[PDB]
Amino acid sequence: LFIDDDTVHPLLGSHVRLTEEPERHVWQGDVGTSVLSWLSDHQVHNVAALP
Amino acid sequence: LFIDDDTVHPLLGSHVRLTEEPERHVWQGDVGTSVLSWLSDHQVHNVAALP
Repeated sequence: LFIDDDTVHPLLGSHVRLTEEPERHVWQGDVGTSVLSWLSDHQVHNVAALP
Repeated sequence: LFIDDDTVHPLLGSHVRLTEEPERHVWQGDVGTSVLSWLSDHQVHNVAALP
């Protein structure tokens, strides 16, 4: 019997400013039921689909 | 009298997998003395510059 653990920027991911050309912004995050377990509440045709 | 209250690689600052053609790894961060107060020691001609 023991409890173990496993900024506040959203699920977008690490925002980066791209200055190579006319500027771009990239986040490159990861989503899914692994971290966003509540997404299971939208399983389309019994398959978890992002609303 | 009270407490002041003040994982990512420090120098890199952030990572992103910009997986276009060609595949590029990109990092964006800050190394100023505001964060790296320790880094202020390395100064040439009394001007702080990282080695």
